Amino acid sequence: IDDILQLKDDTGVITVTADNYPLLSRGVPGYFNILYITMRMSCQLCHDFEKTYHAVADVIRSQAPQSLNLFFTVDVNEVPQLVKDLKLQNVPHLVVYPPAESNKQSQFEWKTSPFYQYSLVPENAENTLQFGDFLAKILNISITVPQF
Repeated sequence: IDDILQLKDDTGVITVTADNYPLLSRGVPGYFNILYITMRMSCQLCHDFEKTYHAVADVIRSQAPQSLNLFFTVDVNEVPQLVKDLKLQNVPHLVVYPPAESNKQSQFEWKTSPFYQYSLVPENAENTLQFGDFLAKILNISITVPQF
């Protein structure tokens, strides 16, 4: 699965495409999947939380290097299957898939697997603290985001 890990762009975030979706949606054993479902005003919300998302991703990579998490970003306009699969009616969404239970790995997929969803609204679009706290609790890590 070193393949998937090496998909991390310069910011440590993995772009879901219509191609790698079937693969990525099956996740990585033991890895949390943090998935930002976006589209580039809901467009403004999408763009705003992008920065927050990356900020916290960076914080987590930096301060929780051991954490088994993968940050994904998906543009709903690039992978329509994800849209159908996740029954998406709008954007953005930030969902977090816990790793599948070892015994239920094969049945893991973003579309059927339970997930935490971060309440993403304009009021917290730029709140790295709240989002960091959200991931921190899920990832069971203690992080300090520069934000007061």
